Amino acid sequence: MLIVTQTMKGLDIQKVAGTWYSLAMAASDISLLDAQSAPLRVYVEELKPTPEGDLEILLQKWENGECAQKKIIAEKTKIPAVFKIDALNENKVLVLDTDYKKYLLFCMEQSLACQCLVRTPEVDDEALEKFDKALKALPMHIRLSFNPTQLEEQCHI
Amino acid sequence: MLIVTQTMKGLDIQKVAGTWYSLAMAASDISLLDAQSAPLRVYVEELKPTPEGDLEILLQKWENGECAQKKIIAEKTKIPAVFKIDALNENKVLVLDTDYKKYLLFCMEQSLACQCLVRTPEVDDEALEKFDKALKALPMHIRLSFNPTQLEEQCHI
Ligand SMILES: CCCCCCCCCCCCCC(=O)O
Ligand SMILES: CCCCCCCCCCCCCC(=O)O
Repeated sequence: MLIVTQTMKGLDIQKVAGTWYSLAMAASDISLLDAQSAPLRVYVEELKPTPEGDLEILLQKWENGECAQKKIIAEKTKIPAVFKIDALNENKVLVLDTDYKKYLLFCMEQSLACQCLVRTPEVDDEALEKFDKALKALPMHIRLSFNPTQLEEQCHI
Repeated sequence: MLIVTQTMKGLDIQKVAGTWYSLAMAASDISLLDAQSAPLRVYVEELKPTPEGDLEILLQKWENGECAQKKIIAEKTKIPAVFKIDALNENKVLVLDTDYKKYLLFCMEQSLACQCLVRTPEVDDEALEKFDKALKALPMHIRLSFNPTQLEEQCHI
């Protein structure tokens, strides 16, 4: 009834600063990655760590039948690869793996939704392959993979 | 720029008669398996071949913000594992593989959506494994896998 996955030790949050694109997503419940109504079908556009180690997130979200940019803050906690968001719901963010150059893997809160981010709007097989491997104990009932044209669009088409 | 997949030769359509559940789905475009607005996010409930070899399909579909049962007819063609549907759009149906007992794999029409059907609302690893294998040249940007509770519900939750 249990399941485990590698995570980040030695995460220098300051190094994740910049522009990013959500290249893949997966969740354990199909509804979470719902195009209209699911608050985890979000497209990360920029990450902004603060001097003390909080994290400003710029993301897009379908809302009022349109793609919309939210500015969101995520507070640090005692674990540097885990953060928190008290918006409509209470949301924990967990970074699993990153080389800071190419890919960043993270998950969000019994139903998890995970993303593979990249710094350029191209597919990268390494990133995906590490996404697939990092997830493969988690049973993911939905998986989404975007193409390079979608990476540069309003909520990925 | 090209891609190919095994299909059915020797398909006795009469043997696919009965109750079925859509256990998995995949498509090459993410939007096709859209919960609200995508006419391929359909849940097959019963197949009814006619004496001559047409195919009556009972499926569910989200519509007017609610799960709804459609009765749909699919005409045979010169290829017995390929059928046609002229509804709102023009839709070709292609059966890839079936043992008639356990699993039935089919695809529907540059964007394809494919399903793995089963006769009982349980997961079957064989069926999924043959689904995964039958698809794995097709590049599928979305993949959905349902659990046994969803198999017996209104549009799978
Ligand atoms: C390390 C990258 C982390 C990016 C996390 C952003 C995901 C949070 C978006 C959803 C939170 C708000 C949900 C809500 O209150 O409606
Ligand atoms: C062998 C099993 C085949 C089941 C095929 C049923 C899928 C067709 C449903 C979508 C067709 C209607 C689309 C539309 O006109 O809006």
